[PDB]
Amino acid sequence: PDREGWLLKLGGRVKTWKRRWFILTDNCLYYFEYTTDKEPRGIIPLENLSIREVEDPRKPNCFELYNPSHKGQVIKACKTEADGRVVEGNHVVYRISAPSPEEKEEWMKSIKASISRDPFYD
Ligand SMILES: O=P(O)(O)O[C@@H]1[C@@H](OP(=O)(O)O)[C@H](OP(=O)(O)O)[C@H](O)[C@H](OP(=O)(O)O)[C@H]1OP(=O)(O)O
Repeated sequence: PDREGWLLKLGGRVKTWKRRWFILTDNCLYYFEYTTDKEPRGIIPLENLSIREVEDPRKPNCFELYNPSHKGQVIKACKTEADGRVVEGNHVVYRISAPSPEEKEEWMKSIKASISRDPFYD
């Protein structure tokens, strides 16, 4: 309460990938820069979002997080700036890459189960 591990994340404004430790708990995805950090770098509520496999030109074992009900809106999420101050995220989509084909399978299964497990999923 359900899965943890390293994954790569593509930046919002522009590109550049970053390695972050992710924690799937309470239908939310928390991420940190280092496993020893005391406070979250960000929080992404999973409710009302979907996940799809994608083919990135360079990074293998990828998938994306997006909002199927509001094309064009920024995904509601929290993140901390360099100075530590909290602000809203600016992602319309989140692209992620896993460490191995098996782990990608594991993460997509866990995320889908988490989302569908919600009483409001329908
Ligand atoms: O542009 P943003 O939408 O603010 O995304 C930002 C990125 O900004 P850019 O893509 O414009 O370079 C950051 O890149 P950098 O470390 O080079 O500043 C980083 O990639 C950060 O990642 P980090 O918060 O894990 O450090 C993202 O924040 P997110 O958490 O929202 O992805």
